Amino acid sequence: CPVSSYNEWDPLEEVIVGRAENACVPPFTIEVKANTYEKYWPFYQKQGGHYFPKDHLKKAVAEIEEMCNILKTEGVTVRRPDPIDWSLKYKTPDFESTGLYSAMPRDILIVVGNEIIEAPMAWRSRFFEYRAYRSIIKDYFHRGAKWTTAPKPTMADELYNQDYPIHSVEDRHKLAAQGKFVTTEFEPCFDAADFIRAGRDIFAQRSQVTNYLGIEWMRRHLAPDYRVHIISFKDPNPMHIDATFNIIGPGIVLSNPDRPCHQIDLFKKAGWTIITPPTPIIPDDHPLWMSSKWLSMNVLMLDEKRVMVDANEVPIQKMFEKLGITTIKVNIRNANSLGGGFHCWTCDVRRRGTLQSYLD
Amino acid sequence: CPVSSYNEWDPLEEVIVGRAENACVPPFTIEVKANTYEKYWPFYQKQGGHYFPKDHLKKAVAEIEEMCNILKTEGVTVRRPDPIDWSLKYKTPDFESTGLYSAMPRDILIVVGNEIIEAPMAWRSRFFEYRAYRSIIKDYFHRGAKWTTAPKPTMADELYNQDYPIHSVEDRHKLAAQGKFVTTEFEPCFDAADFIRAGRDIFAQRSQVTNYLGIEWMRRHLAPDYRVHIISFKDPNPMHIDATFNIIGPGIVLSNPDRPCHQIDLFKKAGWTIITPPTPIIPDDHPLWMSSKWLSMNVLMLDEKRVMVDANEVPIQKMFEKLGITTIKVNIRNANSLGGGFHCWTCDVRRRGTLQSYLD
Repeated sequence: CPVSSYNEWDPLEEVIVGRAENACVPPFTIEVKANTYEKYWPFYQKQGGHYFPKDHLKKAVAEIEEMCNILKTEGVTVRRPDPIDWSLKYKTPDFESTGLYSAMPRDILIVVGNEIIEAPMAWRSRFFEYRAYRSIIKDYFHRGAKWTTAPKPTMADELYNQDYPIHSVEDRHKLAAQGKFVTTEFEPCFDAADFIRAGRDIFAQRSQVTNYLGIEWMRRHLAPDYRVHIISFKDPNPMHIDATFNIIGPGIVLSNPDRPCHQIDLFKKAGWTIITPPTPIIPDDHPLWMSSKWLSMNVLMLDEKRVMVDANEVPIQKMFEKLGITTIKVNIRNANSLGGGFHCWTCDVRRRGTLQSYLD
Repeated sequence: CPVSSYNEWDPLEEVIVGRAENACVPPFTIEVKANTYEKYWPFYQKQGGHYFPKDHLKKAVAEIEEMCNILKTEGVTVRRPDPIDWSLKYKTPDFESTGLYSAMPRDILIVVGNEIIEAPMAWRSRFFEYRAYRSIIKDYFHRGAKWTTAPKPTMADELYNQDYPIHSVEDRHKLAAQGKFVTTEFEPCFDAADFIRAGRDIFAQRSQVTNYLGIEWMRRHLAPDYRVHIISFKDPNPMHIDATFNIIGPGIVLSNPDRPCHQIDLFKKAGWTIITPPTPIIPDDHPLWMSSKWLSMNVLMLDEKRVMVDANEVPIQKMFEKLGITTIKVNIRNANSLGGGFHCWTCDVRRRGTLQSYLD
């Protein structure tokens, strides 16, 4: 029973850590643009289809290797996806594209109990990302784990709001206020990272890459044992929930001050402790091609009292320390450029614990 | 400027490919025994001084001729050593012996920049192996290349640990752990194949045929432009590094799973990608008189994306293919019996590129 994980904090025993190797800049299509900050559009326009800067990838490789050494030191078993050249151009009957990477296992795999679920994805450049994780998954399957792949979308034009006001306008907030994004409800689609676990309750966010159809597929697939709840925040470009509402312990959650939750009262009434982290200190000159500066709260809990946090983010380190949480500082400043922190770069396969309810 | 090569992967333009003709079984002396698997001792004991099985040499000749046709097809200029009868018994003031062959140019010649260096060797049966390559080297010399022959050893008894526990014992590992092998530090000796190039950094291994004196001679001879680093692996019978740690691209290396590198962290910290190839599928009944089954990772790179790999080794072919490397499959199953794969059977004379650093 290699696979077994019901939440984000029980004692970690096995984890999959991503890879920065052969990462490619995704072609600049509507869904990519909806996620990209104005500042990087020229980069995407010129670099699409080519590898991310190799000198930059080399630094990320080193940072992640070190992170892996630390995990092993802390007694965690680490598995890595297979090395693949993401520059290969593939073609389905609906579209043609080059790949992205297998850096973020949290984007594609989620473990609920004894079951590993491969998310469908919503980006064309991520259609074949599952290929990097098959060796690992088959091994767990041969050893008893349940294996599920949610319905792979066609990703035909009908899935995208080709006329979304990505070009800056901010009324993204308005459509966003209406649950209206760059992805339509044409077919189910989602990234596993828009879901965050808390035992019997899983919380999901309708985002640029996760639609209501996708969430309903999860809700219907996991019921009656798990309840999937939809929550929202003040955020014009949502893509993943772990840098917005990261649950770090039974009844304790980190809420991004810039992205308040519309349903925060549900948690307050539940007696949950809402902690608002201090702002990131990451320099504005450091390239964050795929995310915001908020990767600092994208922490990974080795257990209730041990957190893997960024070596450079001192303010948030102090915060955990005043709460009695031992900080394991690792530097992943360059790996951050690919779009993720510790929670995104990993997928907890096994945590020592049982299924419980923390919402009462 | 016919000669010019700084690493193992830049676009190949000229290469020397060995010959299987008149190859002779070396006399069974201490240094030969230290390299021979128990399974072949009777062969060496009875065949020493005579030609390797002629019906077997004929198959190797054919395989190598084909390999040469492919190289020419791929636009590589191929040179071959001169045909020599290796059965001639020679006598120096220190010893008497019959020769071996000129099948492995990688064993005796290494190109660093515009300079071709003839290694000294450490086996008595290989004392006069350079004679087969003189016509080629003088031509390059007349055309501007630098030519260097490292100090030829006396190969007197003092160079060999006459009481080495070759007779099986495995504590070879222990002496090996102490950098202690069948060759003493009596005088400089080495095979060029214990060195593998990566621009400004060359890595060497102290092995059964390459001592610290030999490595220091290289380090001192190439400084300050090149840095020669010594690395070690878990290996009781080392002889050459290219089937243990074969560097295939800038920052990418194939590490033999059976022979882990003690200094792997130096490379991990450098952001290098360490790939571990799958096991060879070569039958245990096929005679490998001079090596292990690991000849499968002894690949030759025509360039960063083109590799010449064994036609029979499908698993490793698949591996390169998933990495986006075009596989040029050639069958050299019989040539393998003489002791080498593609990297051993060749010596890259000219690769299109410049001197660079890949270790940062």
